[PDB]
Amino acid sequence: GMTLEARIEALEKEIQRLNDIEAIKQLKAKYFRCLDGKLWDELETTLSPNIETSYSDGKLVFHSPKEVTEYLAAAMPKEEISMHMGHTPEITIDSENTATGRWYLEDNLIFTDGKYKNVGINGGAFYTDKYEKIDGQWYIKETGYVRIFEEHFMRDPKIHITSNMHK
Amino acid sequence: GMTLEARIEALEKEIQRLNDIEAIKQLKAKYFRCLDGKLWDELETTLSPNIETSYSDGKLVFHSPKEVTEYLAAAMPKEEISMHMGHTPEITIDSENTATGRWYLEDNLIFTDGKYKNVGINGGAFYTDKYEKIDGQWYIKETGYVRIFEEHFMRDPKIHITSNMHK
Amino acid sequence: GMTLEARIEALEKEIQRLNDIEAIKQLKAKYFRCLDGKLWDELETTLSPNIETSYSDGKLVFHSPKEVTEYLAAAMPKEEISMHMGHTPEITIDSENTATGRWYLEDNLIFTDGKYKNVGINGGAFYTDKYEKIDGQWYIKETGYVRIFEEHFMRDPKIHITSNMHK
Ligand code: NA
Ligand SMILES: [Zn+2]
Repeated sequence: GMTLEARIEALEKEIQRLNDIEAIKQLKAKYFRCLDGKLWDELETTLSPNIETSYSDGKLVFHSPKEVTEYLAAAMPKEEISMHMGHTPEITIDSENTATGRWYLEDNLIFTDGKYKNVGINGGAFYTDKYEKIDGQWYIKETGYVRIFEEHFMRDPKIHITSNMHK
Repeated sequence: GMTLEARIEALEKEIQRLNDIEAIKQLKAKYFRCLDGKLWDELETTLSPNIETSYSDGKLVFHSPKEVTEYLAAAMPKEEISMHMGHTPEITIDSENTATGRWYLEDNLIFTDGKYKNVGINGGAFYTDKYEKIDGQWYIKETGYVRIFEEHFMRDPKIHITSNMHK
Repeated sequence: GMTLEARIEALEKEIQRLNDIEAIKQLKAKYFRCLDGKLWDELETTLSPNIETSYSDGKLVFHSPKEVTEYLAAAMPKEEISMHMGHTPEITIDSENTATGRWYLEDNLIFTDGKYKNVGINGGAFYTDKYEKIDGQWYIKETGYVRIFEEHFMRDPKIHITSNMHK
């Protein structure tokens, strides 16, 4: 049936897809690691320079990955321990340089100091991301979510936090 | 040594395996997303028409994916927030159209209304699934588990749930 | 441009990388499953015979996978329910037989009996592992971490544990 050339072409396309899926999984992994490590300069490298600006009365218009990370740093201050835990991705490669990804998030936040001292926040969400490939590298272009649930409460003050990377 | 044809054949087999593993990971991802989103019609599409009926005095015999989802809907009512979080899969492709998968589950359930209002249930489990491929698509054929642990308790009624997709 | 031989060689290298990444993901999955199942003999099979001995005044020098599992068994006794939950791996294949992996850990520990009866411990950590390939199989060579946070507390004694695989 098919020539060797045709069989090779098909393999090259299939492998490129698998390589792209794996790169996008590591991209999102790096995003969560840097977000929760508060490694803002490194986090910035996961964001597309063309990161999508979702339009709405009262929301911010971001002009750059740097502005996005300035917002995240303000939203995730030193006093806030965060864990953003990604599960069970569904990655679809839409074209040579675009992709979509679903991620199942669990998040746990603990405020250790300041106005929200001893507040805990837990929740879950289904994210839907868009990614884009620029010069052989994948970036996050747009990231949105539907909350499963979210809750807040006061932690028992007797809970002993014995390690905190942000201290 | 090997002819180009032989090297290509080997690549085609290896790539088919990786494609099948990735499809099975996205299959199980879709299962959890739809289960926790209570998207029962969509959940049904993840189940094999030949879904295995585990025989035991007092258990139900399912005749179709639809009957399985009717049971799940009764087991996971609107008043129950659920998170079924899959980790660290071990997927083995057993033949061209069959596979086995191990998944590490964490689950968190919260009842918001009705008889179990303010009950929380947490646990963990090791699942072992069987999958089957029909017309180029993977389906869940059988799904079983060993519980690591399970616990229940009354939640502090002062916990503020601020978002709930089921409301 | 490239000969068919060159295109095949490239595919073989790319596929070997993807196969190695998937094998390393299943390796770490098996590690967590056996650690939390307290399946010490099986856990041992995930560890390199050349498992790295991190040098420090007061620490143990391990001579074998078996000694490592003896330590883990002492550190994770029957009375301790553990869940070590791996997320969002970043696996890099460094050479034909070496690799590095980042994993995002959440851990939850519950003591059911003995000196720490009713103690809970929760936390998170970023692991950085080294792996090595011996006779076609990947093994864990070195495993280290930075804690995000760790906390301990007394559980409400009214929490009903209804299943425990270690009982
Ligand atoms: Na959790
Ligand atoms: Zn998790």
